[PDB]
Amino acid sequence: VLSQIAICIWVESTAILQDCQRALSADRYQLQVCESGEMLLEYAQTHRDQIDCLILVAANPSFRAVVQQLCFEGVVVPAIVVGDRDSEDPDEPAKEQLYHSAELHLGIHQLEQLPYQVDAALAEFLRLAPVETMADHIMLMGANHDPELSSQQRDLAQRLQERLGYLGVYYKRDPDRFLRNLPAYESQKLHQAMQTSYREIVLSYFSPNSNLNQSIDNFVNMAFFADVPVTKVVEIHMELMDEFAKKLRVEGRSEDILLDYRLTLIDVIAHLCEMYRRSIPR
Amino acid sequence: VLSQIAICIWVESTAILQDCQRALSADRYQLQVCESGEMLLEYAQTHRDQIDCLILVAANPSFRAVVQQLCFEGVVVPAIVVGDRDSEDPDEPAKEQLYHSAELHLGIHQLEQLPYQVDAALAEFLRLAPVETMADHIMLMGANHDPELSSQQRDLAQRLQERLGYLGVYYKRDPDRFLRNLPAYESQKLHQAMQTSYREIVLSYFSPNSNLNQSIDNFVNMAFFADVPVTKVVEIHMELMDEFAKKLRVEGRSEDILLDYRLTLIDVIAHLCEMYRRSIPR
Ligand SMILES: CC1=C(Br)C(=O)C(C(C)C)=C(Br)C1=O
Ligand SMILES: CC1=C(Br)C(=O)C(C(C)C)=C(Br)C1=O
Ligand SMILES: CC1=C(Br)C(=O)C(C(C)C)=C(Br)C1=O
Ligand SMILES: CC1=C(Br)C(=O)C(C(C)C)=C(Br)C1=O
Repeated sequence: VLSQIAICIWVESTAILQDCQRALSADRYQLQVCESGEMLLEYAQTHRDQIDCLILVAANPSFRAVVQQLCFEGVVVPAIVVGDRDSEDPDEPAKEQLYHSAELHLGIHQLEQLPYQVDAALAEFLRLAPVETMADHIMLMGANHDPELSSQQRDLAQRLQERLGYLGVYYKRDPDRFLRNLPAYESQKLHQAMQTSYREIVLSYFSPNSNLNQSIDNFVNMAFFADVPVTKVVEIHMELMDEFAKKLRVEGRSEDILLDYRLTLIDVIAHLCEMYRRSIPR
Repeated sequence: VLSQIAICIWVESTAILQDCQRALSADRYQLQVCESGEMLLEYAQTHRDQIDCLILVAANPSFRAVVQQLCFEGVVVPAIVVGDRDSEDPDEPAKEQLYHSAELHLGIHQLEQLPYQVDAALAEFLRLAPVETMADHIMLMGANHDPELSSQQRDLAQRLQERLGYLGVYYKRDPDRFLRNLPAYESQKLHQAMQTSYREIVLSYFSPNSNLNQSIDNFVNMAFFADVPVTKVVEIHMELMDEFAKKLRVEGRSEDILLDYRLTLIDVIAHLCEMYRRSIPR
């Protein structure tokens, strides 16, 4: 029970084309090949509601022009941009947005597992819609995009979600206790608690018989239910490494040993990851 | 408008009770305090369907006897055990499970974390229900519908989810394209592609201006949508580390720089974590 995926691709290199055709050989994928920018435009504006994912070679003649016209006509669909333009090393993935904010970037040699990248493009578009097109704007603002009616993106997304989404049950984490929603006092409090917990983890990490799994669980629970960005976990790890580095300096010990706790970090993050992963329904 | 949570706390210490009341002071938490084993057993029996979470102080008189009686009378609810039995000899970290398989352990100095750990305890119960009673199994199967009448649990579960669970849309990844479900040939192809990707990540990690982000995102996309566990990513990392070690040797270079690649691992796992974190709806 998985929907067909309507893929349209603007490609003018035969090698790239065949790479795509091979990767997307599964019956699930329906491929439209466009061999020129004008032909791509002609297909898009006449098949506006029949394109699930665009695959666009960035080096193709009049790329920015074609993309800009696409954005102006309101053809903003999930997309994979292959390579870059002949000045910024064409074979390699681009370092900035060319079409829109949910686009994926692939080098010409990262195409063998295209099914998974198509999954990623679709999902990311579904997550970010309405998407900031880096070709419709443009220096104006606005509030700061629009036509307010050009949010047919929403509609597209909705359509897509009927075919590529599925409902499932999740635990109602209280958004008021999310880190990003905490007032200063609470924020500071959670910060200190998480520091204390992580310090327990570090102190007992290399000790035998210490119930490591329990301390780690204690930290990870707070990280998960307060919806803490992984970077903040990293941040805590380093604040602790600083505390210990000062303690070691003062006591005349080498701080090199701190490198070992990189293994702790991995561990913790691993756990956090698996908590999110195993929480995905079905 | 938050769902009310019924907490029953068996505590015979003013300090502990105070910490609990302070941490769970919010209006959604409805606290019932039991100040003896008798009171706990009777309340638990007459209110078996009005307890969402138990909090049990492990140091309490005749603690084991009470928990065993809790099991005998069919009371199996989400739980947090606080401190250790003190019998010999800490008041903090409990090493073994003594009520059931879904219970959480909190130190008596960690009670300020209660709202998050209560969420964790409820969720962990919902995840493992019907849970494994400690005081019932000594074999590799007590357990399942022995007794059948302990479908109470399932009912409890379904009753909790209506107040603590919600429905949301998830992108439907293809299970047949998960790493573990692929035929060994497609499995090999995918493994190889992920190894290649990761090698790019390693080679370009400490290099300036390299498109490390696209590389990492590429890899992570493959890992997420093929639903690989973190152990698999670690596996890949080590397969690449062998290779690089071999190189560093037949070049005279020092291999204490392989240490630095732990950073890489962390990075990658972090990203994967974020990708899972971003995926939770609402
Ligand atoms: C907008 C635009 C134009 Br006019 C163009 O001529 C090219 C060529 C370098 C293929 C590219 Br690459 C491009 O993006
Ligand atoms: C002690 C304490 C901690 Br530690 C804490 O993390 C919070 C909220 C940020 C959940 C609150 Br409020 C609080 O009172
Ligand atoms: C600390 C402690 C120990 Br030593 C013990 O053996 C028991 C049994 C009566 C179950 C319980 Br009751 C208890 O709480
Ligand atoms: C630790 C670990 C976890 Br957690 C896991 O979910 C799996 C497979 C089910 C993908 C595997 Br294999 C594995 O090793």
